Amino acid sequence: LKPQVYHVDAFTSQPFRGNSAGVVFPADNLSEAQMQLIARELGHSETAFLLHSDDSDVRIRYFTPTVEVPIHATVAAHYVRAKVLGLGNCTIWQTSLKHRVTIEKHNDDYRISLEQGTPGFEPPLEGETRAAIINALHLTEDDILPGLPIQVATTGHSKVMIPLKPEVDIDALSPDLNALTAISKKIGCNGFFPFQIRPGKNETDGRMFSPAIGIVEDPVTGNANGPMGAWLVHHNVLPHDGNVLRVKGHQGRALGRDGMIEVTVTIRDNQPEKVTISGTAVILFHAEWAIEL
Amino acid sequence: ESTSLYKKAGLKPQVYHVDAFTSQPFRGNSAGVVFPADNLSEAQMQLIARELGHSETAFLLHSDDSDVRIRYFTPTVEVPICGHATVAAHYVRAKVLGLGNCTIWQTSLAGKHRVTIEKHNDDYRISLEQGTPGFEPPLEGETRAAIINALHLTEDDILPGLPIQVATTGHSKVMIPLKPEVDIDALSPDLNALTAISKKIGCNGFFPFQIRPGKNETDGRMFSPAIGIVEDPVTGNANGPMGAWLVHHNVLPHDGNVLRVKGHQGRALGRDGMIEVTVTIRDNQPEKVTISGTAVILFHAEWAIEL
Repeated sequence: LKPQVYHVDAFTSQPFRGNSAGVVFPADNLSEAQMQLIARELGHSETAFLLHSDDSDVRIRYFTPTVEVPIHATVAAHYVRAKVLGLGNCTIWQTSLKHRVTIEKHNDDYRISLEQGTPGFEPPLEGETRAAIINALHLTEDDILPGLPIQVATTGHSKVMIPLKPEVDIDALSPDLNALTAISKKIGCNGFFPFQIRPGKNETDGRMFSPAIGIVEDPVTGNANGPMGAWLVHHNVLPHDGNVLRVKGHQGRALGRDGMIEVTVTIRDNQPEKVTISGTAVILFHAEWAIEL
Repeated sequence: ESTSLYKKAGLKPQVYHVDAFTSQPFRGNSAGVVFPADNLSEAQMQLIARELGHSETAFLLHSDDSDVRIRYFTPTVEVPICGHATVAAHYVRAKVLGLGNCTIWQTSLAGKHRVTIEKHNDDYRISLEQGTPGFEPPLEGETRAAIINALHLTEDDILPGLPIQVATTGHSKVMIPLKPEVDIDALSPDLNALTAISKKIGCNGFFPFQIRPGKNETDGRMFSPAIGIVEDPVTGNANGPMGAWLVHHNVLPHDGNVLRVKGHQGRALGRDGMIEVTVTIRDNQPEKVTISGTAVILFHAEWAIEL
């Protein structure tokens, strides 16, 4: 009933791993300035504030330490909400600046599934742009998965797909961040997602670099892994039954912030129609605010 | 007569989120405090400090040769001791243990420090003794001009008859005395030029400040881009030396025994804070520097995970 603050690691079961987020609940009597102040104070890359909706179950506003942003803190918010309310195996609808969410409960723990936006792809990056991206990661053409493009994919917040051979030491990558930033201005995408596929498995390991927006590396990124799953279907990279492809995306190992996202792609005529991402989380602690508001 | 540590603080570690050098939430200088922290391993402390994301988190331990032992960690490494985190730490402990007015001893990697606790109307003020005051020779010539140019000021903005000068009580800072007419909040330094100057002079922090007319009070800003911190909200390590420097240059009036200065810092950052600097004086030179501050606990809780 009183404002509480939750410190949550999203897309993991292990404390101190995953992608940390704040959740403040309930946030009904906070102004935009108060929410911005709290987000700055907690210092997570994102803090979620959960409120009452008159046409849904929940409205959520997300703030970085400096500015409001859109719909990992989503998984955190709904995990917290499920735990506090004692939610069951149900469907929830989110309004925020109408998004379908599913909650599953196994063993007194929760998994949260978010349906993403329409999959889409931009024309492949070829020639000098391709070579510029490869050189910025300090790789060569021989490091790239043969016959496949470097290419922006999206389910609502676009990312550059960079398909690497399994032989590549993805954890040793240390990109030229200024060069990535210069490329971002030419291609209209701020996030770069090198990833590789585990041999014989519908599983991947990736890293998401986004220096153009001040985030050098994001530990676990739903908006990268979702489009990667769509992309794998679109370029027929992983075997599937033509109906559903499930990929377990791993991210964050080099940061000591290992996380996991399950990506489920619905398939029609061998093209990705819909993408859902799912993950769990762990609450490290929660408290009532000891101060007024 | 026991503090009854585990009765009052509990048997399980709690995290406290504290703003130091202020009584206003969301202002001052934030620090994590973990209390009690006994039996947490070093690896766990480093992970918790990374997780909380403050500039420092302090871990309060039982001590065999003092009232309390404190370990300090940034997000990446253990450090010997930290001013604002020391204030946060002792504020938490005083309030949780229900302490009155006392003088106690703490132990850390930096040795044995005396700490004074004052209680007035259920609130607390913490006082810490800093290291030996010293000064390096004033910066003149190219160096003075380049510091001034890097703040986008001119010679006309510097307080007449006073040097730009490195002062220290343990962690040195460049004192840059400004006229009261200077709009300190609008300063936007050329950060690359400051870093280059830091390399040349062997000092990683710059402290432009001004004196409020007719008062023993100052407003300052601490820029330290050479060590990756562009601006620190409230810095005991700048304000303490400032106090000593004011005595050494006989800038403010005093009774020949003590100078008390209320230092203000962090307004431009939206993180206003206040440090009271007490300088003991002998023959018009600074002998001893003490800083004092309060704090506010935003929230606290036991961990939901097993540690």
